[PDB]
Amino acid sequence: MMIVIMDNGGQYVHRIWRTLRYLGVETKIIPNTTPLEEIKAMNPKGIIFSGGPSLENTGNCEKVLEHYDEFNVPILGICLGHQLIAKFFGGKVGRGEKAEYSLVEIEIIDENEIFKGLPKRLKVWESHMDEVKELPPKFKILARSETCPIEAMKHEELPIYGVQFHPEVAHTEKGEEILRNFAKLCGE
Ligand SMILES: [Cl-]
Repeated sequence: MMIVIMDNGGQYVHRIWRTLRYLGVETKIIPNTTPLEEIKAMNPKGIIFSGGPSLENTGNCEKVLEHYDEFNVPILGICLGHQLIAKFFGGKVGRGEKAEYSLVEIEIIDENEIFKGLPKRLKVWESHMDEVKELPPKFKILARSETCPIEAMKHEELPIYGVQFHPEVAHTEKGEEILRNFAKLCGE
């Protein structure tokens, strides 16, 4: 399917695209400020809200959520994208303890999907410069780490997913497979 990646300015955005391309998925990176009508014309079968340095630069990602019925496809937020989803849906985001990137062990408490067929525990590449501190209503925790309770989440009714870490970075164990599982929700 056509998976649209909304670029929030993050350093790893091109790795999202290259991973999907390796998997044979049709995908395009677009500016986060792309007008909604132009996004709709791309006929997205899925949308990814990429990482980026700041919640002050999320463009039309919240607008897509506001207009979710016009898209009605799976959405994955990565880091900033996970955080902006959490804020939109009524959770809380705040500064975390460790801003520097590192490999962190997570436990998947609900395989669901993005973690389908994968080990229960994974080492993932991530920062906690910011973090989802309080789960939005109508969401479920999918994964946690020793000190971060909400490493991944999903809406309980809609196919809207968030991960704090970067599956597009190869240091992340099974990162490619997480993105493949998401792509499979979108079709093919
Ligand atoms: Cl990024």
